[PDB]
This record gives sequence, structure tokens and C-alpha cells, in this order.
Amino acid sequence: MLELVEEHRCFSGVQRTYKHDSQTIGLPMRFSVFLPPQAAHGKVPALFYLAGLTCTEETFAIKAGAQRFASEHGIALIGPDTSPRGAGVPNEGAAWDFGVGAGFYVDATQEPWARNYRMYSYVTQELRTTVLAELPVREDRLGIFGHSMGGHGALVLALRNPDIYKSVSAFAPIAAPSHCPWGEKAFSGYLGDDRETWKQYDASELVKSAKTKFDAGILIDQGLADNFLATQLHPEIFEAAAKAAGQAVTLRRHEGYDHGYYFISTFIGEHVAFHARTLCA
Amino acid sequence: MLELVEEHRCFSGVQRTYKHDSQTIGLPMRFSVFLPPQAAHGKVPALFYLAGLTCTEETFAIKAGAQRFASEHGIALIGPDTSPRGAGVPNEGAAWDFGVGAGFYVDATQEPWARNYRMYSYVTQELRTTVLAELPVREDRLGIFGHSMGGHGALVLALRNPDIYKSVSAFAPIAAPSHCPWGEKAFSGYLGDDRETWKQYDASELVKSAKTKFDAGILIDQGLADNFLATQLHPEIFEAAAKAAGQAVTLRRHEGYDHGYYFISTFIGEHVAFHARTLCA
Repeated sequence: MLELVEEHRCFSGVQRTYKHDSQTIGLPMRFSVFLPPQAAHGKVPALFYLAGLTCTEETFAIKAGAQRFASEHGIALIGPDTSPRGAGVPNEGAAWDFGVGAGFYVDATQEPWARNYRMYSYVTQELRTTVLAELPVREDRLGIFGHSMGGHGALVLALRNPDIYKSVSAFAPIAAPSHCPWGEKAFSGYLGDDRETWKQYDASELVKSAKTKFDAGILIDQGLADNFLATQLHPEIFEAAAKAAGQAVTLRRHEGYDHGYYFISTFIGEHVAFHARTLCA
Repeated sequence: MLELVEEHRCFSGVQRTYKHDSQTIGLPMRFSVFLPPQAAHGKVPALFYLAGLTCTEETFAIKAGAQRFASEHGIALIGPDTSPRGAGVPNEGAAWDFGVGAGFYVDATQEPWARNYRMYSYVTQELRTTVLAELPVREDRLGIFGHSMGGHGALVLALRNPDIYKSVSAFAPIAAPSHCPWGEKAFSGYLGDDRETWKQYDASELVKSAKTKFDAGILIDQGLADNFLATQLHPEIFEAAAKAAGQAVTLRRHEGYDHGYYFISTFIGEHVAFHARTLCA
């Protein structure tokens, strides 16, 4: 059941890692939790942060410096892992861009990935209800953000679940996975070769039909020196689709910033404030 | 010569890593540099941060979240490595508490360490003058801080060089290395069996005879859940010695906090503010 395997006091709250037996994944999963000092006095809003390729549930906790801002605003931070671990699927670790550390936040339909690679259901349902049942977190004040594969994850999960996520932001998301190699490989393997099945997991397609209730729209930060800007991320495709659909998007482009956590750390404080304007309302 | 090998924009400044051919070490060395935005219009004060056992030049840059505070106060951050790298001394990597990653910021006098393990002279002279010659840093506004072996280093280097280091603070320092296993092993190996020679690298011994005083005081943060508090750190010994010599020390003990960077990150903003009181005068 629910096991506390790591805990460190941090900005007058606690940075924890839990392990639990996931019924949706069918395997043990680890996730990180930051509780701010305010959680001692009642339930608090929470943000789910989704990490990118090769990352773990601890990458964000170590590298983003988000806990100070979570403590300042009274928001908990939940960090899922990026894939199932130790599923024993043949060659699930043969590449870093697919399989282990590379679940792409989809529910796989193709064998042999469909048995365990159910990260969409895991993050939006089982992990959420576990957090709500066992931690002092408000069910009605949840937001989501993430980086790259995780920024793809944050946009997709928010646009598909308006009943759950009240705010959404992203750092350097894979904005149009149907049209870059990382996404086309992931979708081909997990979902099959029928591109129509991929649209339900593509932020740029979802925004064309989404009905949203975001007070301050969708926040995206993108570094202009990002090595993946033209080869994988394609923010302009999402920006154009959201404009045609009338969806408010604040896409901020920053000259000279790269893809990684020196970039993410610079803007994560503004992201936590952005979410707090909705979640702490 | 001076090679820029990493650079990422961060909090409107730059996080850099440099490689240079060290004459004092006799080998290439890597060091980290954070320049705040203010360094673009003039020289800025600088803080040297010394890392603990097993760390590298980038541990602080990645894990401490200090750049945000340095950018607010206009302080550069310089992070030396913890030891020579690739010196080829037999078995120098046999144990994690000695040799590689474990220079203890001393100048070794015993062979075979004496050839390259000159981290005291490296940090206080060669690295300092390289920084002052090649980067927009004020010679008269330098301070020093660090963690564990690096907290030992920060205290030792400040108390020995009051005309260099104008402010000093520490996270969980090895406060009396002559009286704990980490220090006894390192000093025995690097310095030999004459314990008198160890007193010049022992913060608790140095404070007993320090003539000059830091009138802004010495700031030390210690977590009470730290696993090394009673086995290696001994903050009480330095406290007792400082009290008896009239050196003001603010030793803050924090219930529940551990040894690592969730603890360090929590207080590093207060440390940069503390140093800025003197360095940004």
C-alpha cells in the first residue's frame, strides 16, 4: 500500500516521495509530494508537474526550485513518474525516446504496451484519487503543468479534463506531437498507425475543438535557444490553432534561454503565481 | 587556457562553467560562474560557494536555487570543484571521504597528494585571481560560504584570510575537523601525523586565535535531523570556541531539517541576503 520512502523538510513544508501499488499500471509507482506549511491547517490546492523524457518523479523536486513558491502561495506540488518501471516488456528500455522514462502520458492500446503503459489514466484518475484520499489536497482546486513531453502531457490532460484541471501551463511543450519525430514514434508504438487516433493526444488538435473555462487562458514559456524548438516542439503550430479557435494563449518567447532547468527555474515562480490566481481564488 | 564549456541563461543572468589549466593544481580544473544581470553594467561582488564531499563544481548551481537571490542582489556566484580531477595518484578514488571529490580545501604536504592536492592555494589565490582578471567581479567585495566539507572550507578560508573574504557563512559545516573521523583521516593523509599542522585548517582552532573579527558576525545554519550532526559536524565545539574568543556567531538550529539540498535551498536566500549586507555596501 502507500509507503513513505523519502522525506525532507523544505521551505517550512515537507518534500516527500511515496511508493504505491498502482492498479492502473499494475506495478509499484513512485511519486513526489511537496506539502506547504499551510497544509497543516487545512486542505490546499495542488499542481501536478509532468516531467519530460528520461526524467523521474524527483527531477522537478531537485532541479526546479518550485517549493519556495508553493510555500509562499500555499499550493501542494505532485510529481508523477514518466513511465511504468520494471514492467518487463521486451526491449522497453532499448531507446530513451520510447518505453521506460518515455510514456508520453497516453493510454497505450497496442500490445505489448497496453498492459502497463496507461499513464493517461494513471495521472488523471488513480494518482489523483490517491492524493485526494490520503493527502490534504482540495479536489476542486487542481492545476497541471509540465516540461516538454510533460508540457505535451499538461496541455493534453487539461484540454481533455476541464472537470479536473482548473489551470494549465507548460515549459517548452511538445505542442504538435503528430508532426514531430518524438511524437510520431510514440504514437505509432503506443497507439498504432491510424493518425486519427492520435488527435486525442495532440495539444494542437485538441485546442481546435476544446471548450475551455480558463480565467487567464493558457500560459506557455519557450526558450528561443532551445535545441528542440524547430525539430520537436513546434509551439507555432499550437499558437496558430489556438488563434483560429479563439482560445486565449499567452505564449512567451525568451531570447537566449535553452531547454533545461536553468530556463525552467527562471520562470517557475511566475507559473506558480499564474496558477495561484486561479487555484487560490 | 580559459575555456567556456557550458552556458545557460538563468534569472536574466548567465550560469557558466569554465575549464582552465590550473598552475596550482597542475591539471585542468572546472569551475561554475553565475553572473547576475547587473554584471553587464559594471563589476559586481562575488560569493564563492564550496561544496561538500563527492560533489562537483555544478552541484550548487543545480540544487541550491541560489541564482534567483544572486540576481536580486547583484552578486556573482563562483563554485570551485571539490578536488583535483584525473591526477593519476594511485587509488585516489578508493573511498568517497578522501582523495577525489574530497580535497578538504587544504594544501597537502605529504606525497603523493602534495603534487596536485593544493585546493587551499587554488581557491584563495589562483582561482580568485583568474576570476578577478577575466570576469566582472570586484576584488574588494568577496565573500565565502559552503556546505559540510565546504562549510569547513568557508570558515577556514575566511578566518585565515580576512583581507580577502569580507563575509562568511556556512551550512552544516565540519566545525572541528581535528576531532571527527572525516577530518582525522583527511588531515592524517594530506598533512601527516603532526596534529599541530592540522590546527591551521580547523575552524574551531582558528577562531580561538583570530585577532581580526567579522563584525557583521558569522552565520551558520544546522539541521537538527542531520545524520552527521553528532558523528562529524560538532557545531557546539565551534560555538563554544567562538563564544570564549568574543567572535559573534549566529548558529541557527532547525528542528527536522536534514543534511542535504532541500535544507540548503530553504536557507540560501537568507544567506545571500546576509552577505549582501556587507558585500553590496
